[PDB]
Amino acid sequence: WELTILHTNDVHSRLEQTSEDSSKCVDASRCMGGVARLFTKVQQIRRAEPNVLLLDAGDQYQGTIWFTVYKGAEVAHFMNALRYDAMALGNHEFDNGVEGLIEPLLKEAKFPILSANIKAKGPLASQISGLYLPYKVLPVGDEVVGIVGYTSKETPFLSNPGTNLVFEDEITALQPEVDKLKTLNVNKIIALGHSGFEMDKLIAQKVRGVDVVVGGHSNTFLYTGNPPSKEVPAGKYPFIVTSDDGRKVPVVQAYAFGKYLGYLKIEFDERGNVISSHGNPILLDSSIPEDPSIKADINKWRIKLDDYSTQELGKTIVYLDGSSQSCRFRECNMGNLICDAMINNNLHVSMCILNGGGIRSPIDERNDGTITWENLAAVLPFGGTFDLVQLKGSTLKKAFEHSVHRYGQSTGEFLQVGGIHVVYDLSRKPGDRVVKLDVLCTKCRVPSYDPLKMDEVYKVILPNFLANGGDGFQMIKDELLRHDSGDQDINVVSTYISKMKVIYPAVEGRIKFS
Amino acid sequence: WELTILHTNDVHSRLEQTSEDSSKCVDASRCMGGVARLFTKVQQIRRAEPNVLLLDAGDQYQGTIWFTVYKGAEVAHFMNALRYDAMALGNHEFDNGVEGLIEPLLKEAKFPILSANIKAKGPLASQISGLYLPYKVLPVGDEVVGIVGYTSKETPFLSNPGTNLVFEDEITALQPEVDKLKTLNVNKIIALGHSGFEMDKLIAQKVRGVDVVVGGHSNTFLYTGNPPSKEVPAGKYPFIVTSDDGRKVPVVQAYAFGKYLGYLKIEFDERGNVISSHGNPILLDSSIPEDPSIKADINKWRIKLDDYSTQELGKTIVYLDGSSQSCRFRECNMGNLICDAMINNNLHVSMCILNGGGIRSPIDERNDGTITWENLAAVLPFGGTFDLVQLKGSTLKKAFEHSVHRYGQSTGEFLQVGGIHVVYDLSRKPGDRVVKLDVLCTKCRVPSYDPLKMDEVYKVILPNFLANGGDGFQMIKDELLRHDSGDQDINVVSTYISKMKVIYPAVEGRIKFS
Ligand SMILES: C[C@H](Nc1cc(Cl)nc2c1cnn2[C@@H]1O[C@H](COP(=O)(O)CP(=O)(O)O)[C@@H](O)[C@H]1O)c1ccc(F)cc1
Ligand SMILES: C[C@H](Nc1cc(Cl)nc2c1cnn2[C@@H]1O[C@H](COP(=O)(O)CP(=O)(O)O)[C@@H](O)[C@H]1O)c1ccc(F)cc1
Ligand SMILES: [Ca+2]
Ligand SMILES: [Ca+2]
Ligand SMILES: [Zn+2]
Ligand SMILES: [Zn+2]
Ligand SMILES: [Zn+2]
Ligand SMILES: [Zn+2]
Repeated sequence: WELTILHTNDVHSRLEQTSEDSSKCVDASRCMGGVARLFTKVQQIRRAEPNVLLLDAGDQYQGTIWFTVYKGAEVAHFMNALRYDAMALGNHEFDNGVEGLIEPLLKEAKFPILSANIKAKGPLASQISGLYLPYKVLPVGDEVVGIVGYTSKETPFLSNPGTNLVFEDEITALQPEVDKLKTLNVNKIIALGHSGFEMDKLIAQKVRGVDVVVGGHSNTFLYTGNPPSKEVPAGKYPFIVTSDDGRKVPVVQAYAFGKYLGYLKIEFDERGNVISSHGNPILLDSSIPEDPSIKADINKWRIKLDDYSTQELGKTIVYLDGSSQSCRFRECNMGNLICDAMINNNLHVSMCILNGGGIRSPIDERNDGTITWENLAAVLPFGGTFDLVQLKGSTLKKAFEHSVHRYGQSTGEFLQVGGIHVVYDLSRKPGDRVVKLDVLCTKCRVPSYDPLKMDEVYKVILPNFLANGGDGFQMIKDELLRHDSGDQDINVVSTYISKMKVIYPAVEGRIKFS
Repeated sequence: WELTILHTNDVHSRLEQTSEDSSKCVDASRCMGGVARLFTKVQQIRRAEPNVLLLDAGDQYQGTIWFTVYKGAEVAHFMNALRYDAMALGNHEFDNGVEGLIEPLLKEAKFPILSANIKAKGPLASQISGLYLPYKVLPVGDEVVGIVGYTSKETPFLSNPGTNLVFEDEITALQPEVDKLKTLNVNKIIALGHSGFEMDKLIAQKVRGVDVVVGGHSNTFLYTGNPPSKEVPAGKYPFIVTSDDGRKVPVVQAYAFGKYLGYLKIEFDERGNVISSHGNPILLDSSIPEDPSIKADINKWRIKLDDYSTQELGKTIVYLDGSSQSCRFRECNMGNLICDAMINNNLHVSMCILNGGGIRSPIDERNDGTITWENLAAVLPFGGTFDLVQLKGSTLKKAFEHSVHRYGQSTGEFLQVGGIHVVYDLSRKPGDRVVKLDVLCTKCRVPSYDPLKMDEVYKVILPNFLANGGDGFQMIKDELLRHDSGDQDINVVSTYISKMKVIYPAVEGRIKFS
């Protein structure tokens, strides 16, 4: 018995087709993804194969002006039009609190929404009961397939789930659910969740009875053969994990932003044992036509959003590189721009720090340089604030050591800077990688760069996320000796662009490698 | 017979008292120089000593809004009110052409104006004849003192004297004039001129019959004992030169901007032999009251100039360091500001170069940060343009080698930069001091810094002065493969400040030393 798993993850409000970098579609002929193109490819596989499952591994919420305006009603609507079979809860599903998950998605979806490790407590327990499930048994032709859900335990440190939700360890919470399915004679079991590739592999290893792991969160790209685009594979597709009980468990993910549609074909026997598995993510490029019916509906919903592109806030003559392969690895000019908007809005305060992972999209300069509220909404979607903090030289030094402590894994904590010249030597031990740290003086008439002093105290502009110890920056949370709340992150960057009129941020050497 | 020489040089339109850096007087209680304070000290010496000469060694023209508006009529007026005895022609006396020297100064001055090495030719010869003199014999009590003038041969490469004026070698032109004075039994001879301290010393050495050299042009500060201000002495006051014929010849200069009044007391015998000489420049600080009559007249002339301070073009929250001790020696933030105003006005063009000597004044931030047309007029008084040029990598490399070829002598050619990261190793041979030269790419979507290539061609924004080979930049003149004239230098910097509203240029590491 053959099963075709079609899967998406970390779509992040990219309901419309995008450029290859996942920012707004400028050159339509080379545009990718979007739900209309996705609907065409799904329909094609559904005609060709009898046993198909369309699954989402979370983080449909947050990313573009679609979520800013419709707040998830678009997620429920277009995921229903595409006829998704199940969806696991992601951390961005809690960005608008539990209320913002319950009303526009949980109550509106025509498919089960899953998470076995999210437990409700207090006054919320009665309210959210039944709206999401730990598992769902789905009929697939003449057979039955069990789907178990999970969500990152990191969700309270990344989102706004509130005080009445407990995030248990995935493996601990999944084993009694899979055991329960085995007792009901459900011999075909999919773990569908949002915890990242490292967790996906451990679930595949330790959770007895799991046949396949369909994951997300870490935007992992997997491929067998020669990849079709810019994305570099982190492993073969599917990634094989040998479970503690000796089974070959396929582990899958399909990058992010709806650029690819994951496609895994599984061969099961009568007892639900995985005989074989093969496939690859399918690049949703312009070679696949967008569905005309879906595009017509997308275009109807577009009318309300056209108000966030009406006004040209300013222009860029440079590509604004806000991509994760740049901003989580090195100095990126989008990071320089935002840190310059931060320092300018507060002018003394000479220094700025900014987690690269907080930068959610690039902006393309080819559309006559035009920067709109919509272009900016994709770069900064969280609605955070840029705060003023006072830090010891030693604290700021520990933050920069933390910035590169696990360098190479595309992690969010890598800092973008303003009024700071940092030099890292990656060849050294984590916690001893900063080889130079020069800072811009405030207590001077002519601002110039001087070596940071451990026994000195500096005023840093940073997002509230970092001021509250986000991205594992516990030293900032624990050691800050002053914290003032500032202006809204999007309004800070918008006013600066308006004042500058024409912008051209460069990669200047604020961050260097030895 | 005792003679007191009171001398000024390179006053540069600083008719009003200034701050200690020579920019506009903000804090009146610690303000210096100006003609009113100078008049008080001169009057004091004139009461104390019977044989006094008040001399000017040139460059009264150019420097502040006083010259911009009155075009030299203020020079003639206040130099007459101070009762100057003689003045040697400087190169800035030719900034407004020969017409701009003849009409507001030559025809209006109540004292001889001298230069023995400036020779008139063509249609101008008949026009300028007698308006300036090669020498002047002046009665000083019961004795007679001969004063010979000279001007820098560099004047045609620094100013606008035109095609009908020949600048001969000073020593060649001075010897027949001094010889002529010796035949008329003038045994006391002063050489008063504008060629710089190195030339002043050679005239003292080689021109037989010269008793004293009163110079200018190089803003040389000389002192005996402990100096009273920021100015570092380049030698003792007077500087003694032993002439080829064995005489001890005192050589004097009194810095610039009317901050100091040079004071040299000479002891002559009956045959005009210099027995002894002593003195020092007198710091014209607030301890010397300004003359009330002169200040009243200065205040009358001020009314017309108050129109150039009426409008606040923008604000600075940083001291704008446009001083020669910074801009001719290292990266200065005034240079960064002007190079940023240049790149911004032309936006691809990523690179800017700017001779430090072209920056004529700092701007102080303490007057509520206020930048006016008057503040800017002192920084950029020449009315030049910022031009676009196309240069080979090899040409730009030779220009940067030329920038530091004679480093240490406060020379004008030291370049301020935009979109360029240069590293100099001064320990190396002149012409091989550039150890790193990184440039900002134009042919890229994300501008970043890359090592300059000799076989590449770049678009540089620079003042017309450098495009025409000024400051010995013959390689730019001879090798530029494109030259387009740009916008007026003051209007470029003014528009940028207006657009930015609040400015804070830093010393960023654009220029470094190894
Ligand atoms: C509480 C949260 N605050 C944030 C602010 C900022 Cl400035 N950055 C953030 C977060 C959260 N994550 N991040 C970065 O995103 C990275 C993770 O991104 P990914 O690897 O792509 C995997 P996900 O798609 O689940 O974020 C972190 O490492 C962080 O660098 C927030 C608040 C309000 C909202 F409406 C939405 C979210
Ligand atoms: C033809 C001249 N162009 C100039 C433009 C610029 Cl951008 N800079 C310049 C000059 C001349 N000199 N300089 C710098 O001044 C330095 C010399 O200054 P000082 O040592 O102080 C001794 P002086 O007071 O006689 O200038 C030179 O080395 C140069 O760096 C010009 C044109 C129009 C005018 F209304 C006035 C002058
Ligand atoms: Ca099974
Ligand atoms: Ca003599
Ligand atoms: Zn995600
Ligand atoms: Zn996630
Ligand atoms: Zn001068
Ligand atoms: Zn001069």
